[PDB]
Amino acid sequence: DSWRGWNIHPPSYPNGKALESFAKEVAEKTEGRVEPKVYHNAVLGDQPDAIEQTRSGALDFANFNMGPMGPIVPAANVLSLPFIFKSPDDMYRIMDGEIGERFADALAEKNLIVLSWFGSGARSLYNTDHPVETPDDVEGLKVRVMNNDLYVQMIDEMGGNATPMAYGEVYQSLKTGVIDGAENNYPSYESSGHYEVANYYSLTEHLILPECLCVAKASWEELSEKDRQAIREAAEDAAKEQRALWEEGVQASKQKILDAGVKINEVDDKSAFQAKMQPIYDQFVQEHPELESLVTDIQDAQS
Ligand SMILES: O=C(O)[C@H]1O[C@@H](O)[C@H](O)[C@@H](O)[C@@H]1O
Ligand SMILES: [Cl-]
Ligand SMILES: [Cl-]
Repeated sequence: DSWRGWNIHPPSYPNGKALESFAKEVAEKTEGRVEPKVYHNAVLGDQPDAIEQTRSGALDFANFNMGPMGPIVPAANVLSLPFIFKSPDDMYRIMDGEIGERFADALAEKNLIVLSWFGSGARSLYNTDHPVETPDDVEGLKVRVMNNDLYVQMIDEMGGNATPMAYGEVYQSLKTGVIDGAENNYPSYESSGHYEVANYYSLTEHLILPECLCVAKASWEELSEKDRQAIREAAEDAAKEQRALWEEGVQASKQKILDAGVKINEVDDKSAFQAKMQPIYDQFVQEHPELESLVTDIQDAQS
């Protein structure tokens, strides 16, 4: 069983190393019956297209951010509500409990089998013009977002205007002035080179998104129980590794961007940004009353 897998990041990124460890452990633990290979840098497609190829069984496994999953799996959109998690540690705690299984079940209905959860820190605004200290500083900024309408609503409510765009296109768009900014965690802001062209990083920390390590349902269904169990074990090992590497990477990436002269600032009052997101939550629970208890259960877990 040859398996092809997808990663958007470079091979040396925390997620990349963890997926290479996964591939190696799978081959060993299945005695060569399943032999995964990871293709990095999104060479097999942009994230929405890779999601579709994995759902249809054309790709066997992947590491997907739950952000672009929202338009495909309704429950996953809960994770894209701005500020729904107070910190990465709260996200890990919640996703590692019974609530995380609700999201795995929802993905399975759309042909994706979640084996473990990777972290992706906290996404913050960066731009080419000035520090963002209050929401009014976002006025006039054209900010790239991922492919989920909630992010357009998010930027618009903060005061700016948004444009959905593939991750691979962002560097050149910033360089040429087509966009003024984008938003991401420390390791992506650094790895991608965006920090070289957008020198202001303002810690809005507005999205804390899980990422899955998942397998195509069609590929999963070809396996014996023994090999399913082996691959589960390999994925749990890979997630523990990824999370440890992740924190080391946040530290290393911050040092690199500081050394390069990036201007990092805290926002005056994060609660001022959070208050402006209220209409997004209102509209969401009105549209999706069947998801309301998922939203309130996550909120209640962080009182
Ligand atoms: O902004 C993006 O598109 C990227 O953001 C990173 O944080 C996620 O790890 C990666 O999956 C996304 O493709
Ligand atoms: Cl981060
Ligand atoms: Cl993409």
